[PDB]
Amino acid sequence: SKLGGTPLDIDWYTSWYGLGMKPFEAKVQKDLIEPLDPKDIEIKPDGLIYLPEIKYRRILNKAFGAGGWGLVPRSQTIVTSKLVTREYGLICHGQLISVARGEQDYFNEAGIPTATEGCKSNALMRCCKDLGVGSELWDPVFIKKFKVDHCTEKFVEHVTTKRKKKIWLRKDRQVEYPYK
Amino acid sequence: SKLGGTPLDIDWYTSWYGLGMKPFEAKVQKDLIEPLDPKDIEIKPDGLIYLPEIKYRRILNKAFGAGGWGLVPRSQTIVTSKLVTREYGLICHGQLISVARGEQDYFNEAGIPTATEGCKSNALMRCCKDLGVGSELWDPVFIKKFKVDHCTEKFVEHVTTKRKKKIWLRKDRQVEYPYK
Amino acid sequence: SKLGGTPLDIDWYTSWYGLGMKPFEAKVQKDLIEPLDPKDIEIKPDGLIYLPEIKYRRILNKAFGAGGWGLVPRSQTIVTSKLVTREYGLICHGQLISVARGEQDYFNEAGIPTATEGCKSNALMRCCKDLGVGSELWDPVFIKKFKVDHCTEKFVEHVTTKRKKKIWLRKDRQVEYPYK
Amino acid sequence: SKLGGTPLDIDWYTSWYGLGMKPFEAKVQKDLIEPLDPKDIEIKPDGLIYLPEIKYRRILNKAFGAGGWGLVPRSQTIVTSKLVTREYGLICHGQLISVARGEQDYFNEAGIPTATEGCKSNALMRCCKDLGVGSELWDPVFIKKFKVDHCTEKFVEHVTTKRKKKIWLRKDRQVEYPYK
Amino acid sequence: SKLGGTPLDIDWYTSWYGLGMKPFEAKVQKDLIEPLDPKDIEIKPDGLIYLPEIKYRRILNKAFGAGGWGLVPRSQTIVTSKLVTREYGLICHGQLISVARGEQDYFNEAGIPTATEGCKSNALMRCCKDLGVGSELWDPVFIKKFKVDHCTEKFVEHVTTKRKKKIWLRKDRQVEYPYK
Amino acid sequence: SKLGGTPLDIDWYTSWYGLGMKPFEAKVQKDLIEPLDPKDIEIKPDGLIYLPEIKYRRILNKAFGAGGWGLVPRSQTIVTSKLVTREYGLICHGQLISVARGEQDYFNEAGIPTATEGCKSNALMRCCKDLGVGSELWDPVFIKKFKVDHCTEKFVEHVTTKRKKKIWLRKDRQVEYPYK
Repeated sequence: SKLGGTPLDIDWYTSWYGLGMKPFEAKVQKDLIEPLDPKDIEIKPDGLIYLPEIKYRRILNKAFGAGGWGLVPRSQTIVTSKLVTREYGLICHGQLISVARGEQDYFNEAGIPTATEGCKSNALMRCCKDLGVGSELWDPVFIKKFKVDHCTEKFVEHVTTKRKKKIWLRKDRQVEYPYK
Repeated sequence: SKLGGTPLDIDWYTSWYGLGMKPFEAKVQKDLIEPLDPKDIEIKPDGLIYLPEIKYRRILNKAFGAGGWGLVPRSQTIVTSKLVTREYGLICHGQLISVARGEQDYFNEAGIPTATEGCKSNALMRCCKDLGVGSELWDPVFIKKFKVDHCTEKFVEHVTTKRKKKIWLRKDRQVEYPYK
Repeated sequence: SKLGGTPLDIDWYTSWYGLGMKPFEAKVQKDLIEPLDPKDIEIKPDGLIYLPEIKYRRILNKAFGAGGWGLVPRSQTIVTSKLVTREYGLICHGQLISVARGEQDYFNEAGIPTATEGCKSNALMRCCKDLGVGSELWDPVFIKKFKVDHCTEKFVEHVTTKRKKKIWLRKDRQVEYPYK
Repeated sequence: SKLGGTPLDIDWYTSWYGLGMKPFEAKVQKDLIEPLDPKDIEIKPDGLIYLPEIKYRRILNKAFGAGGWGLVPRSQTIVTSKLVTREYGLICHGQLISVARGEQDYFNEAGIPTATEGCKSNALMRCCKDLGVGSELWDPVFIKKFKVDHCTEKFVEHVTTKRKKKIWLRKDRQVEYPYK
Repeated sequence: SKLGGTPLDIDWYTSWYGLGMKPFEAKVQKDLIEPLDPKDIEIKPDGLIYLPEIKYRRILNKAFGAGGWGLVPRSQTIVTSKLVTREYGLICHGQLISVARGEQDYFNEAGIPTATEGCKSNALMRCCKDLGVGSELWDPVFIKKFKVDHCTEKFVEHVTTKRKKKIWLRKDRQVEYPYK
Repeated sequence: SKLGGTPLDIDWYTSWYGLGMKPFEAKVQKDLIEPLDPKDIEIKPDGLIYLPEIKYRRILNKAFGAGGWGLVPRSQTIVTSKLVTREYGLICHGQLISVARGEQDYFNEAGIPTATEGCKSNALMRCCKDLGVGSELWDPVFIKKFKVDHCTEKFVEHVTTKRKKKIWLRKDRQVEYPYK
């Protein structure tokens, strides 16, 4: 109760069946460790590289196939005063892999469900860390080299309050909202 | 209770049966990842591309067939003061795929049921994200290229209050209500 | 309770049996996706095309047969101060397909039951959206082309208060009540 | 209750099945004791060398394979006023290896879930100590030699409060936040 | 309750299965009694020689193999006002060897979990005393000879309070925190 | 309750299986009665000769082998106000030999677990008395002769309170804490 909020065949809500039971067969493993395409990697303005959730979903569809994987809630959705959090589990081929808790920051009381799926996506991607999907994203050497050959530091002009700020962006990507 | 509102064989309301149990057979998977037709993609005035719900329904009918798929409510309909939200699950071939929560903004107290189906549609489309339906819609590179070869920025005249505003539209699509 | 109103073998009221269990056989699917006849499509004066409920009923009778389909109430009839709403489910071949909520606007306290069947019809048609019945009705490209080759904008004279108004109508259809 | 906080097939939550039952076959053992790459070893500013969690995950994926290993919670997440702690167990090939408790320091009330996965990572790495993953990291002779041939002591200028401080860094690595 | 604190296939928590049932085969016994490397032996400042826990873990991995051994809790973690204690059991090849209680002194209320693994390590090493791992460490003749040919008594200057103190250290090892 | 304290396949906690059932085979018996090395025998300052517990453990490992013997608790740990006591049983080759109660004097409330293993060691050695391990230690003629050819009485100066005391020590062993 440290976080200030209130809830908004196999019982997958609480079951731990198949957790690290047996490894997948060869082509699955080959598709999981497939190197990321550097062209598809995005970077937040604050300077953290990431991968869109649709890329994670496409990788999962290419590896396990549609219907061969899914997400299950594991705990009630706790809505903090400034974020929405929930704990999710990833199931592939009737087998539990990992359970991780996601986050999504919301600034408007109306946009809380818009966050409740954002958090879900975050949970998904973080669970995918167990499978090694986008491992290069968390490699510090990969981050440094990708940050020096594909990302540039540009001094942008914030238009909402007419204040200057220096932010990170891709070489081929322009500046978007809320910035210039 | 953070959101301010009040409720308006297999027990699919709460069951998790088949969630990521087995993948679908080959032609189903081939139809799910079929590339989108660029002619059918629409764009909201605010600058977000999307796909009509009827296209999602047609894709589902082409993939699983009529009667082979459906939506089930998973939680009571919570009606916020400015939107209607509900949590829905997608079931195909007696198998649960995903459960996601939708939104629909309503501006009139009478048009609340008109929202309760809008939210349903939204839930459907968001659940379809697990199957990869319209994955290109969430690809930032696809969004940029489609936004530069098929969408144009036009300075329109709002007629309700006689104020100028610059909005996004398709090249072959005119301006509709509430705008010019 | 956001809406202001008060209630006016298989327990189909609450059961979810057969929801997306198995698809229908070939001729059923062929009849469901049969293209609409453009001659039968009507348009409301406000500019929204639709299909009479009798056409939906005829399509259902041609596809599943008489007695092979029906509607079941799913919730108590809530009567708002300006509309009547109820939630209905569609059952074909002992199988649940979809559950959707309909609307019917009423302007007279006596004509409330006249609305309670209108809403039912609306619910039916909206549920039929899952089967793909009248999918072309929700296709924006179909709406534009049908609105330019079969519908005309005419400046009509309202006779109740002697005021001018410009409304939409079919080329072969005259003006009806409450208009000229 | 000494720590000041409150909770935020095989029942792996409490089961001890397979704990030290049988050893793994030859190639697994060969991959577990594979020497660390000195280029991948990082060092905290305070002077403690460590290995990123993604490296541990990659080693586990190379040894047991994706889906052949996972983590299970063993106790409720206790959130101290300045850190988040939880007890985790490592399961490989349906066999329990070790159960260890992790830590993650948090300085913002919003960033508590950001800690709840950090602690998970820490738990993972500490459990990996049983398998011998990164054993050289805890070898004092390895620490001394790696600290003298690959790490340098540099006098950096803290920019938040304009105070001088001498910290540890890699030869090829620059200074990051919160420092210069 | 003399200590002032409060709790923070085979049921290995309480089972005594295999306790001294049969001896191990020849190569295991040969690896257990393998003489210690004098270069790897460390000495605390107070004058007590010891072996890092990673060395014990490496010896166990070389003898029984990864997954062939593990630790199980045997009693609830009792946290004294100045130390953390817990009782642990060592299991190798599905066989119980010994159960011993460890210690870890903690000086900060936050660093209690940092102690709960220290105690675990201590328990491990003390249990290893049954197998004869590091027997020479407890041999008084070995302690005297190693203390005279490899350890030196040096008069160091404590920097926290500027007080002199004479402490023990290795010939090739410098002085660390909290001392000079 | 005369002592003032409070508790801090085969159920070996209470079972008496194998107690004096059959003798061991020849080489075991030969190794058990092997004469002690006079160089390894130590003497307490008060004038009682003894053998370090590591020597007993080494003898047991040489006789029965690692994993062929162990200790089991037989009663709850009773902690007297000035000592820690517990009753332990020795099991070799799946056979119970003896059950004896040990002691360990403690002078600090924190060092109680440090005593709980000391007592265990004491119990072990006392149980070993049944096997004849270190029988010469309890032989009065052996004690007299070893006390006259290998031990000397020296007048030492206690440094804590600056008081004189005459204590026993080995010829080759110096004076340790708390004495000079």
